[PDB]
Amino acid sequence: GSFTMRLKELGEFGLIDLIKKTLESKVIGDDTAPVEYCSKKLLLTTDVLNEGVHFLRSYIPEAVGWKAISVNVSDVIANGGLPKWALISLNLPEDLEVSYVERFYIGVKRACEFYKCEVVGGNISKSEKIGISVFLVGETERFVGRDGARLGDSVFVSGTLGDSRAGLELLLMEKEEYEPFELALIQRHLRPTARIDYVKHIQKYANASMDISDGLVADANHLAQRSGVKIEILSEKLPLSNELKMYCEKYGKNPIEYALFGGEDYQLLFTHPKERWNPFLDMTEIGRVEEGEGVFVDGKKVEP
Amino acid sequence: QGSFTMRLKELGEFGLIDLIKKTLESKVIGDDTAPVEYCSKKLLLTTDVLNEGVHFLRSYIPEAVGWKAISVNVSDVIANGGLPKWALISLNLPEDLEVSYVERFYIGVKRACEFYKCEVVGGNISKSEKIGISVFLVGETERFVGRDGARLGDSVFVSGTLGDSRAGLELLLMEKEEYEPFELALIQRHLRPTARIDYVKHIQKYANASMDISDGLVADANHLAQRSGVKIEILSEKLPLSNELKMYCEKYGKNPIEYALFGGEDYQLLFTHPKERWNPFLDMTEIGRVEEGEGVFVDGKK
Ligand SMILES: Nc1ncnc2c1ncn2[C@@H]1O[C@H](COP(=O)(O)OP(=O)(O)OP(=O)(O)O)[C@@H](O)[C@H]1O
Ligand SMILES: Nc1ncnc2c1ncn2[C@@H]1O[C@H](COP(=O)(O)OP(=O)(O)OP(=O)(O)O)[C@@H](O)[C@H]1O
Ligand SMILES: [Mg+2]
Ligand SMILES: [Mg+2]
Ligand SMILES: [Mg+2]
Ligand SMILES: [Mg+2]
Ligand SMILES: [Mg+2]
Ligand SMILES: [Mg+2]
Ligand SMILES: [Mg+2]
Ligand SMILES: [Mg+2]
Repeated sequence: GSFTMRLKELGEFGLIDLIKKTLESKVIGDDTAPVEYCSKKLLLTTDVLNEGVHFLRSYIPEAVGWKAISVNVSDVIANGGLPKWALISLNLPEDLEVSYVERFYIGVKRACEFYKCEVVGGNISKSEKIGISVFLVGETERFVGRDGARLGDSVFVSGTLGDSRAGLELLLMEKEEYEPFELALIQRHLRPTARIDYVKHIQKYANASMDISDGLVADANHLAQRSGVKIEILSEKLPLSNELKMYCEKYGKNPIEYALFGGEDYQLLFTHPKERWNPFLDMTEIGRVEEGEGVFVDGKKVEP
Repeated sequence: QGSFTMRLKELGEFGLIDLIKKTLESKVIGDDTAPVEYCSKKLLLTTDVLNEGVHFLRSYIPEAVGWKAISVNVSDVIANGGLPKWALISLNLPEDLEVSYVERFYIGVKRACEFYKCEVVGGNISKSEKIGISVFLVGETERFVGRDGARLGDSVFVSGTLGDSRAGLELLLMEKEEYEPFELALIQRHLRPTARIDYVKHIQKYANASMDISDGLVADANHLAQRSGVKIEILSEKLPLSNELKMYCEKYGKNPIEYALFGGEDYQLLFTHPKERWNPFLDMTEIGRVEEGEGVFVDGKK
């Protein structure tokens, strides 16, 4: 060999840190990048779906299109904004079926119609495997990032956590037949829906907000860090779906571990005083913001 | 049973784009950028990609690839009459890659951004076999200029010179240990293209049709011709040639004319308007005219 520092040694976030320093950037750090424009703040963000990593060519295309758009809107919603325009960059092999690309865009069209945004352009490049890069532009009257959490705030999450991971694992079992609750979980993993119904709430009362893409514990660490505060979470407060409970029962798994470390749930994690709570939304208080460092669960500390 | 279903290779890049447009029932898709009405002005959205093994090699100076990544997207915005504001960079990276490669890439990206007065405000990092670079750029303009506004009688122009980038790449592929100064100037135009940000005002105020030359003059003229519903006629003898290019062709026995017509990645502008709107204080050259009909002609033939 020869020896020279490689990316695998720096870590995804150490690399981002370096990119930030080199660029001498100030906006880099949240789910979206807020820019000043016409008294409002436009929100720019991007996410990727790669074959062999986020999906397989065997997955139903329309669902992949839906997910592509959903995942980006999720970031925009999390920062208190509404999706407006999007571009889709595609890396495609010449052997892929035309109908695959067409069905994918039908799903894209469906999601855009649902979140009320629109794909206005994109790109095409030939490659080995399929690569999907989505760029989304949203807008808000008030940008809500990850460093505004206040001491005393309560910690909330939307819907249930852990579903996506169980669904993924079920997909991996490649079973010949799944029970209904299994199909529900699988569906939650394959076709997530961005919590666009929280936009007004987030844009109005949240001090800090972000979507949960990598898992509660891991994403809360990012939040606690930018806010320069501590966060106490209580296991028995974590919202668990019935299907998740049914899955853990059947496969001898612990529901709590899935709620804490399961990823790609695309729910929200935000903080504010308990009084701002809106019971019309399926939000659940799961912790609080104290002074200090790190993320704690039932008194014990844990990290990524 | 077997498969008799159409695959991409057979449909082609543009045939695929047409399907996507039809499927999305889109009206904006079609130009170098996507103009969207916002706050009384027009925001321009565009994206381009640079993949390892296709557009560049891991052995190319990283900072140059970083400069080019921003430049080709800014060139698109420039072609439709706008100025770059913000950009996102989505990176597909091999975990085995040297961290310095990534840092150097962003150094060139940084330089490009300070030069074109735009800013990279975010992006993405993903694991992959080969390096994949996808940049999203957002510009603004007080007047969008697509590829359909070409009027009859209009004169056809181009900026700078043509065919340099192709000589540059051919030189690069020779993997020589050393190059002559004129050869380096050529390699330079291929590796570090400079977007014609100096033509913004002109394009925004007096162009009927506009776009940048990315795939080559003839190839890109066609997109302009059919998109406007006219036929563009060009005179090869009026094509702008550089000394270094003519220099390269003589030394290697090449036809500099073919390079100006089919050479790609020059990133110069191709626009139309009446001869009268010509600004002598810019390096534009008249290469032909917009006449009624269809298709592209050069010295009579097509
Ligand atoms: N996957 C896609 N989805 C939606 N629109 C697309 C997609 N791919 C390309 N387009 C649109 O097709 C049109 C032409 O794209 P293309 O990349 O060829 O233009 P360009 O960027 O001008 O080309 P070059 O990069 O050679 O200049 C543009 O409007 C582009 O946004
Ligand atoms: N290649 C890059 N260049 C510049 N900034 C980047 C790049 N990649 C990521 N960033 C920025 O680093 C910060 C974190 O990126 P990251 O992908 O973690 O966003 P995210 O919201 O966590 O997405 P996800 O929900 O999928 O985890 C963001 O501000 C992002 O824009
Ligand atoms: Mg996120
Ligand atoms: Mg991301
Ligand atoms: Mg995300
Ligand atoms: Mg992530
Ligand atoms: Mg172009
Ligand atoms: Mg392109
Ligand atoms: Mg382009
Ligand atoms: Mg092209």
